Amino acid sequence: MDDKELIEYFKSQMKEDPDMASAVAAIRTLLEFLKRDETIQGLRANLTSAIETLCGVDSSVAVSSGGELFLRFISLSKCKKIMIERGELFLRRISLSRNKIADLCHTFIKDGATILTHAYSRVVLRVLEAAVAAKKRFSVYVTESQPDLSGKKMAKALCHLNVPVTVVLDAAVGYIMEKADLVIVGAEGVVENGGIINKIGTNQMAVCAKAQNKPFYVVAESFKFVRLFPLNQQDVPDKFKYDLKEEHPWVDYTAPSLITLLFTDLGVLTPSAVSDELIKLYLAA
Amino acid sequence: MDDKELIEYFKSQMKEDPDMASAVAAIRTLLEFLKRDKGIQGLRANLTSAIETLCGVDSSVAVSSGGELFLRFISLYSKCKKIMIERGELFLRRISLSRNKIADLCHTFIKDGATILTHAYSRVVLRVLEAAVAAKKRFSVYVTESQPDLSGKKMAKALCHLNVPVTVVLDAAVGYIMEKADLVIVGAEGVVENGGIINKIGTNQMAVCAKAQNKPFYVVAESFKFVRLFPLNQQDVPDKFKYKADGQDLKEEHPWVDYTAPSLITLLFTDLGVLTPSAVSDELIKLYLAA
Amino acid sequence: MDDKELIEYFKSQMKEDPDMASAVAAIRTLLEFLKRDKGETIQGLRANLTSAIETLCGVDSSVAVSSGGELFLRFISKCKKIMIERGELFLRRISLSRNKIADLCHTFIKDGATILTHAYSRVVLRVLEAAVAAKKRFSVYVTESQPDLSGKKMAKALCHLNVPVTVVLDAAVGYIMEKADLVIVGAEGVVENGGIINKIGTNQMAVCAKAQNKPFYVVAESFKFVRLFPLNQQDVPDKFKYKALKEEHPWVDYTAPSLITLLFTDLGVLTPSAVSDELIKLYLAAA
Repeated sequence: MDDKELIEYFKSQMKEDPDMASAVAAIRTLLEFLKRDETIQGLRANLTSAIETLCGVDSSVAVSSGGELFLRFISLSKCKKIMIERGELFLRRISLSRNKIADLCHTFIKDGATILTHAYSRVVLRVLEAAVAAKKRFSVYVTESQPDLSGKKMAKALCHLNVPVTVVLDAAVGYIMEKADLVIVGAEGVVENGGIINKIGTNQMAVCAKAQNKPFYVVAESFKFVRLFPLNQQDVPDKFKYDLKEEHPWVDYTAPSLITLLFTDLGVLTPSAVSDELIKLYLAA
Repeated sequence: MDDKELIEYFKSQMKEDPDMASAVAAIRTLLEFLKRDKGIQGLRANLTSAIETLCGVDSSVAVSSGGELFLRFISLYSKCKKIMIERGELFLRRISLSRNKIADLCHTFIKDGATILTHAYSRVVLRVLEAAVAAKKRFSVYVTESQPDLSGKKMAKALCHLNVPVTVVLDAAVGYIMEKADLVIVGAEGVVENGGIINKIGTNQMAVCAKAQNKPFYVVAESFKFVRLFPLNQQDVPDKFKYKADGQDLKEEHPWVDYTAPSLITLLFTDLGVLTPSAVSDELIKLYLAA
Repeated sequence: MDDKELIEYFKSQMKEDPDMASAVAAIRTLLEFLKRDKGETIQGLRANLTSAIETLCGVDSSVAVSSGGELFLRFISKCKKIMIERGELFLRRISLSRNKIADLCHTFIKDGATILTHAYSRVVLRVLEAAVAAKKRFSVYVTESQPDLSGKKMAKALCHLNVPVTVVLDAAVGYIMEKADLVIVGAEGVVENGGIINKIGTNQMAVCAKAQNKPFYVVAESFKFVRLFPLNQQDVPDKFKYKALKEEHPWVDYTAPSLITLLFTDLGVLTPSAVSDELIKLYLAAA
């Protein structure tokens, strides 16, 4: 398969189903590139990793970690295209994650609570969507999240579920914090120490949450567990972030000390237990 | 002089000189109003009062604190002999000194090669940083663009036109950027009795992130901004100061200012001296009583 | 429990014990009223009808009754509520206040010191008791303190601890000042700026001590910390005063922080300017 097509196939997977997580449309586009493509067994384990970076035309870690997890799962006679049935098993397996999570933390969303989130998140949406359809009564505050204003999009979405929701400037988090009971957020990437890479602004929320001792919860699919051990902002590779100057990073890092619990499709986790989980995950035969 | 006149005179003062503190512009037009007022002593009082609040049509704490302090300092045949105007001009002459006293006091704390972080546009911080280039100090700035009026951007150009390196960052990247800073220098719309401050929404966030990384948080502010409020939380800042300033789905949240408690501030640089938050209550009494 | 009961209950708390502070007697009554409020139902109405009673108790102009009362309702965030657990925890702690202050302060009464105090103060009394129990030797001068003469009552109480004491006219304060080593005074309330509202005659005693470099010490409980910031006498609510050929009779005056050296509290020794930080912590207790 071709690169420009590799991209067109990838972008179209997301246009046809907005519901779909970047990473899933990507590990999915590989499954298509694999079928549609043979010669040098090397070109196999090559071209695919020679294209996971190509559709690295996203800049997100989810895509990179989702992809590495995929290529690794479909491993171990040119009929070794058992890989394709492995890939479909892996794609079938990760399409149950959101739901696993949306109900793995129904108990943490308490009736009469005021929830604060940042930007848009397909996973928090399901979590909350699961909460309203379970008759839980709650309110929500969400930052507008510059520059795409995806938090506004998130607000319209919560409105359609008839959930009371207020939009606030990113600069108002410190101010509105005292009004919330807890913070729930998504993750573009769960890092090796349990910290997370997420839409720029997540870090600040976490700090204002800790300062007022509001639990800060995180919900993310296990395919977002990435092989990285950052200790500060600078540690995050620019690949993922992007005299008068301007700096427009897209994601920042939130140390594990600022996280209460991670709700994953592998269960509830304390940030410190994440590393053992990654290796337990790989040791999946 | 009637309301329409006041307002136009007040806005003129600000268009005349954009670097003039909003409060300074205000006491100036109060002084002009007091000069024209053709109305006994009692009248003059509620007259120069039922207009100060009219000037309140700039929901800034400073305009309020400045006016109050002015009426206080100015207050006391007898009629005409009103030595009020004289005191008025004297008061006006001292508060116009303040900004420079702060510049001198503060720049002293900017270590050479330091990266300073700021929020929005602040005239006094601008003067503090000029006092810094003058002291031959080399530094670099990071400033939030500050929604919704993007006043941070305007701050960046001012600095660019002074030749100091300046980088603009999204309000959402303060926690992210904190790492690269040595200290935070922010102005204030008002200084409350407990030492805390009322300022451009976004300020609190910066101070909380600053404290978490043990970065000194400095405030630079003229004393006519000392206001008589003792907030315990955000809900304690009167609404007339946070709204109209400069169904199910609600953007119902557009506060213009926020509150930063005394425990998040390291030092306040004032014309009255370098004060720690606790020391503010004694200076605020001395200020308001001095007369 | 209804209004009749409250006022009766509150009054019989102090009845069964005159040595009790008004705010403590008032706080205990909110605790009973709370308990005897099962007739209520929503966690909201308990907290609501509970505010209705503070006012009722407000029938005791005392500042501490307001602040103690407010602080009480604050330390408490279905039909089944653990608020009472907090209300008793709260009562349990303000009951240690007076004593923490006595063993915190007595240590500062040097041997042979002559102390000057004003009118009657339960806290100042506990303090001196701790000093004679500590085997310290001092003497006291106390203003008779018009119009109720509580100073004379204070004097007799002290005489019964065998502490040498002399009663003097409220007008003889500036006169007697030169023979005092320090001044100790209680407080009806502690204001946001570290200043204090107390029995009329306190202000001038402070100004006088100031002019002779005599240290001036306030000893008071934390439930007396109140949300006020007065710049002069007029700024003191009349609810607490009773005032500003006529006569004036304010029952309390205001003493500025510039006139106080140290405040001895259950939160520790404080300078007036540090009161604002402690008042904040104190009011945002629950967090």
